[PDB]
Amino acid sequence: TLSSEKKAKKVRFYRNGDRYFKGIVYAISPDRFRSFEALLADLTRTLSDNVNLPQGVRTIYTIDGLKKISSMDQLVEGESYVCGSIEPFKKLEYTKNVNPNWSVNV
Repeated sequence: TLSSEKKAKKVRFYRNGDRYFKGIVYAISPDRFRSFEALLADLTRTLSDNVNLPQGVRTIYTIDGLKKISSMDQLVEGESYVCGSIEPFKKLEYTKNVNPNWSVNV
């Protein structure tokens, strides 16, 4: 630590079309991910594999699939988002049975 996790914005990212992966928590702050393109690049590093988002993360959706994120301030503390690549948004119950404590005790 150089800064507290309690002061960082924690959000959870899922993979479009992937029902079984239950997401990854990212801490976003003035010292962490300072740019949108650094966030997308890291999401590719962590989430993109040979069968999941293989071309790379291109899009971040709200959990309903109805909005594509364009700025970091649209990411809301404790909310969940879905990373997409080439296939359109797939509506799954991504957050089902995922306990919210990842956003509380950090």
